[PDB]
Amino acid sequence: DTSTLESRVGHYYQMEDTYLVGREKVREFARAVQDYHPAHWNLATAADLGHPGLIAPLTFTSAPAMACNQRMFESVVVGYDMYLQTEEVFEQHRPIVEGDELSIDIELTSVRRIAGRDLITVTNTFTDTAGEVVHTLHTTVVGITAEDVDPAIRPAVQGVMMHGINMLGVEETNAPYEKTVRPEGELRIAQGGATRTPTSLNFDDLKVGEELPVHTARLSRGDLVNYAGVAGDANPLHWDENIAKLAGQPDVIAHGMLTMGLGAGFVSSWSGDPGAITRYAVRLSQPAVVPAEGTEIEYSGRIKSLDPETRTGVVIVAAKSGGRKIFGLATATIRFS
Amino acid sequence: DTSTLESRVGHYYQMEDTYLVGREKVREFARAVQDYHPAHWNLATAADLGHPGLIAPLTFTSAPAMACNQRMFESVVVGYDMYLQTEEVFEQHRPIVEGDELSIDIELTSVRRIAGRDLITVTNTFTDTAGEVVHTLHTTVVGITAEDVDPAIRPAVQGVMMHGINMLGVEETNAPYEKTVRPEGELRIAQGGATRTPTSLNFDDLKVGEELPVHTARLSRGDLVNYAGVAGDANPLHWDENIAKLAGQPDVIAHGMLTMGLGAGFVSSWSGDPGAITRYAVRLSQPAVVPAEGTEIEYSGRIKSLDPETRTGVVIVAAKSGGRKIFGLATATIRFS
Repeated sequence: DTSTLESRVGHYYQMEDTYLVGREKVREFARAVQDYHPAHWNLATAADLGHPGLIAPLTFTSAPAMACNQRMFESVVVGYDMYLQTEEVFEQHRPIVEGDELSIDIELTSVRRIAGRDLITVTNTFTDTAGEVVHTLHTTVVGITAEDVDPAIRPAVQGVMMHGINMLGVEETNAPYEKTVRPEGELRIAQGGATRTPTSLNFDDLKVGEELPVHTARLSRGDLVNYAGVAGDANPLHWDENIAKLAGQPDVIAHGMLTMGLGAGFVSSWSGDPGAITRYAVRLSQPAVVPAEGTEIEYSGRIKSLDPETRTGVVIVAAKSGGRKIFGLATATIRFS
Repeated sequence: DTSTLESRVGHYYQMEDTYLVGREKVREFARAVQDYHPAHWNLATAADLGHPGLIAPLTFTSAPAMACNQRMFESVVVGYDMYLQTEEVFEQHRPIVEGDELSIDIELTSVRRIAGRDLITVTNTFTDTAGEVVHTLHTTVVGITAEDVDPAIRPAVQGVMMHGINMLGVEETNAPYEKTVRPEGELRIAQGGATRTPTSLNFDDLKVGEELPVHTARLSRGDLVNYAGVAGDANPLHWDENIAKLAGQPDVIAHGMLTMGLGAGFVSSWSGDPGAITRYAVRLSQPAVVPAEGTEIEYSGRIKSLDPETRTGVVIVAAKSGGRKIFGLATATIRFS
């Protein structure tokens, strides 16, 4: 019997179709998170920096993962129709490049009951054509109940939800539920991120406690609408003020993933090499409210630790907006040159 | 002297960067226009249908063209900050396929003063790696003046406009104005669309006057938001109800290009072969209003003419929504089997 969410921990499935990383999509995603690092844009500079093509922004993986995760949240995670992102971890085992063809899987890797609530973590891995895991994504959400929101939210949402169907794996996606687990393991993690020469700041120029310069990002309703289409996030909390209020927010709120992407761009603008960020972990705090006049998010940070053996460091990243703390604890692990 | 819009007719520029057509973007665009023809989705079926990969939906070209056309409408077309799409023509000289790498140019091909108004036509051509024009796009807009709209629209628009910058050709895009024309011609038009074997309906099964079955498309605010990001259209008339009203509309309105894309999918669902539509010409009428509860657009059509020599026909396409006529005269020229 697998009637309970708790009993379904370990549920695993693979997408039948690969995901081909395209050059123009890399640029489009970079644009959507206001990331202008040349490695995401310019072929000649990407080559100068040792890449075989443009590399993806760190949080790019959120877009194909959300598509893959539809069955998990619709059919597998029973008990909830609505979710709130609380935490994300991005592991960049090697930089993803234009022309990568990735096999994506989905695993319900934990369900934890905390303060009457369920914290639900879904893990995706991205495997390349050499059969190596190039990226691991951990998404944690809390389950939201009917009692958390105005009942009027459901007809409102039905009224605005997009209609476009993802025809890929649409049969397997909508099949009846039955439990499946990950086959017996030994996955091979890509080592390229650890062995490549970083194009980041020189390790020896750094000190523990060094502050990153403060960066102000501007965020508008149009940024959110653009991100919704580019990243394939259909949730109207990010563009319908009425529905956002029915959900108990004071106005439209930014995608959690978007504020994380702006944070990754903040880190790579400072460090110099998007490919050198091997881990990025963000706990969210308060949502970033985006009114019709627009808002700002201020990113800041400092070096928490340095390791001279591996010439790596950990940076704490902070984000604040409209009088609110947007990030809780957030860190980036970075390889330096 | 080129101070006047009229004197600038013939203005021409090329994008420095090619545009690489990606497999997943083809799928994403198809999804955005609710087009589920297998040639846009399934690799094995696309092969069965004689294609070397997925082919693009007919109106796919609108997305890269809009990016290219930024300089034309911002810096070249002087006198107007705001435009209304009135007419489009798509010429599919051969079907665009995943992996195509296209060189795009931009030409101000006519400015016509009609009833105190300027009808402004901008033509794009898409040239492949064999130096052949595979697609020609003609976009006609009418110039909209400050007096056509509530003055409050400008601060409102400023408040919501997206920030993400297209770094490609950003220097040439923002350079001072100076007139340039198309070099001395002889362009080579791709003949593949004319010589390939169509996978459409058999010509001999058709009759002049035959009605296409009526199709109801559903359109929601979320469809429009998704299209805005997927197609890179930053205009808030398609997702901000306040700004739409300041623009004199009764509510949010659908992208003209989106209603045209739904029309192309309607035609190819009937004809059987998206690649067989060699020309698609649409004059718009009234905008499709999209309220918070959603709406419908009804597509209909009939065979206008048949040519047994080339085994082609012309179909008239009609579209109506919320009590309004959405299309004026609209036709598709189709090769039959």
